[PDB]
Amino acid sequence: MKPHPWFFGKIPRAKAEEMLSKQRHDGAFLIRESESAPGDFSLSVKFGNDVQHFKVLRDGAGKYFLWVVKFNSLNELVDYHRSTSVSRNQQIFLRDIE
Amino acid sequence: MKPHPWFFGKIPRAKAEEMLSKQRHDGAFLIRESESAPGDFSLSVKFGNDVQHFKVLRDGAGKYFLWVVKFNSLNELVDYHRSTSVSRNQQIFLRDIE
Repeated sequence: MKPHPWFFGKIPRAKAEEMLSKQRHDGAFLIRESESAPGDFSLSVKFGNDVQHFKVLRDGAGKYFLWVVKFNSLNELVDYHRSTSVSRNQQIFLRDIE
Repeated sequence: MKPHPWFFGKIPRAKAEEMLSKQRHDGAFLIRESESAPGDFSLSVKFGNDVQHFKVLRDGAGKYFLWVVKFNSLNELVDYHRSTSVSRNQQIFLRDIE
């Protein structure tokens, strides 16, 4: 086993952008510990001529995530699931009843 | 504007399975109001020779969803995002730094 090459601990975002800006492949990244938000992590990623940052969010149960899809209405949930599976284990897409 | 053909209100799940089992296309579905969980909705969908049911969950903010992806560790979040975009607005996939 080897340590992960992407964990840089507490480093300034500017320092993260400086290093990642030098990487050649889009997607080159690192995880750093936020200086502004105690106990939080942020993901810094090279993409094109920029280095984007994504806060790592946590939920009540303590799980991590960058972004999830939630709906403001049943109508929107339904329409979204006509092209994204309603199931995590199988590919099932909604189609109107006849 | 026309009413949605998929909202059946409070009907027994068995009744939902009976009707959807007769549909010809996988994905034929309906939304019904759960008799067991007051105020909740469930999605019933035909798929193959079965009719599956998915509870419509709600979060603190009141938004709806069937399922979302959360991680038990940063390690898992990172690895998942090597093949699913870290961004909701662009396709950015993680690749190890050099």
